Amino acid sequence: KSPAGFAEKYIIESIWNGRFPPGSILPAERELSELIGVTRTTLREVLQRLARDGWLTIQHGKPTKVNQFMETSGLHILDTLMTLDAENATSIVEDLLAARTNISPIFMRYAFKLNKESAERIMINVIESCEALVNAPSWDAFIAASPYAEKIQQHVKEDSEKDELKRQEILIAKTFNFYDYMLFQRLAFHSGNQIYGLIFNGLKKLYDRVGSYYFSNPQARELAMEFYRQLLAVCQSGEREHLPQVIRQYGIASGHIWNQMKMTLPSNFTED
Amino acid sequence: KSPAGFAEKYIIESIWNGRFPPGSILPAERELSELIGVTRTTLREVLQRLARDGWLTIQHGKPTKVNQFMETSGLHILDTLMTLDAENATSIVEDLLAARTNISPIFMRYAFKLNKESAERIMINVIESCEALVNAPSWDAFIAASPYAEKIQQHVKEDSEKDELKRQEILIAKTFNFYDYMLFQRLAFHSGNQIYGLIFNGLKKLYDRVGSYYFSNPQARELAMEFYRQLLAVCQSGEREHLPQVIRQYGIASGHIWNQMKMTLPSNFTED
DNA sequence: CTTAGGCAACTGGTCAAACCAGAACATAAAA
DNA sequence: TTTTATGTTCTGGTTTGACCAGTTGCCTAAG
Repeated sequence: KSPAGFAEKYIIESIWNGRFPPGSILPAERELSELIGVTRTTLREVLQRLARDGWLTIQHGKPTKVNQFMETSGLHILDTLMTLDAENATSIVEDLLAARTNISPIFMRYAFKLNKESAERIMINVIESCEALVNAPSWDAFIAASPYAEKIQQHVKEDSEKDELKRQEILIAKTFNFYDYMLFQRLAFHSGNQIYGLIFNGLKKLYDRVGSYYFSNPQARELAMEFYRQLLAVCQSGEREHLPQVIRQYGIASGHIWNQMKMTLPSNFTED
Repeated sequence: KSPAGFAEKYIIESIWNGRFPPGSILPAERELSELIGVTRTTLREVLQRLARDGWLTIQHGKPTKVNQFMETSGLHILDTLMTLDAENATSIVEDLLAARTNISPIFMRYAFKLNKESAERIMINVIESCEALVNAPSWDAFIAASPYAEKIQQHVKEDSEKDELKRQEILIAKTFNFYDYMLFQRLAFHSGNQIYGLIFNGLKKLYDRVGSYYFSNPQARELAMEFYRQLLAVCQSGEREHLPQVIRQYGIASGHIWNQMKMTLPSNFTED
């Protein structure tokens, strides 16, 4: 393990399980330095990071106070909570799915009127790039499929000669998730209101973690593409009356798919 | 000024104006230590903070790369953005008001269904605590008016002495804004969906920044209170039928109030 | 020639021991 | 009694310079 990383995981977990409870005071830096096993400097960088995340309140002369997170932290903790409160990973995702289903008719609305075929262009881009499905397993010769530092996978949970067919399935899940997130976020910025885009930016780690498993099911990918083409039809037609109906039918359908995939969660699902 | 602070504002401002442009590479840590005037360690703490905010991408061996913010950062940058290009601080606020007017019918509906009782009680708490108006201006001998650390103003102003009654005006603005934020955020958490609460937690600095001036107007404060009571009437009544009417009449009304008050902006407005 | 070693010259990360500065509280002297 | 100093010692902030560790690429030595 690495010093700073272990320090951060130690402090965060100690706050979660109740060793550094919210509302108390984090012990002096000099003491955590010998309590954890890291030098003071490194521990201070960790502390600055965590405080910037909203776990702590720091100001010199006064003792470091352990914040009441969920009241100080932002949309980012939802990912961390998944690996801290795995028992309730069930609920978190369905919040993520609910929120997106609730606010999507809001920003897509405006997006379809203000920047109509910036919307249509990125949507078409997504749909046609989502032909990783009607192709043989290495489609990474199209696209100008160079900028994919986001989809990278070192699978080495292995024993046999199937690390090259499992890996490509996970790669497919990851790519479809890549384009899904691209769709929702880029459409969320073209609403003329930044906040809807910043929301997706905040939830991105959770979004990708959920998508990389949800899109390991072809049954979901085909509904996703159908959803995309329906949205495209809406934006092109220009009548937005049908938009909410589209979004909540997709919501309930993908909802049932998730209810099926909820039972058998990978056990690399809730981790860092 | 203090080292870490000047290093951070220097870096963020340099990224903003184009000296460390998005897409470029941040100079080596050893080079900025001598370009800025801070020791390397401190500069590293600053870098860790900024990277956690999403301004940079760090990994050792490779050069620190300056992220394309607005694609990496979250809801927090809107506040900094207010103080980086004040010229369009005009637009930013109108986003903060728009989003809130859009998503308020979303969570307030669910909050009025799941936790009707906690909703109305925290609302009642807010409304009755908002009797700082019908009282002589230093009213924090009520409430158990002790937990008041957000609630601080030694701005020092002055030429001499009517400078205990504008303080009290700004303090009235600050406390009313405090309760406004309490209402929206706490109602956003009692919806059963954490994300709506995390959104407000993320925007808290911008919300406080705008509110501390918007609520220096008594006419804005009582429209706010009548709004609170209308919402209370909705939650108590149990039919959510034009909760949305209530919310957007308040939206447009507060809209016009904001539209006259934008003209004369205090100009400690866009600063940290 | 080409190619597979391995050597530097980058980069960020960790480490050490002092010291600087704000905040607090006990306590002494003044009110 | 209460209250204004006042200073020791709590806390976090900054300094220094040295070393440790991945990354990349140049440049040998082997194919």
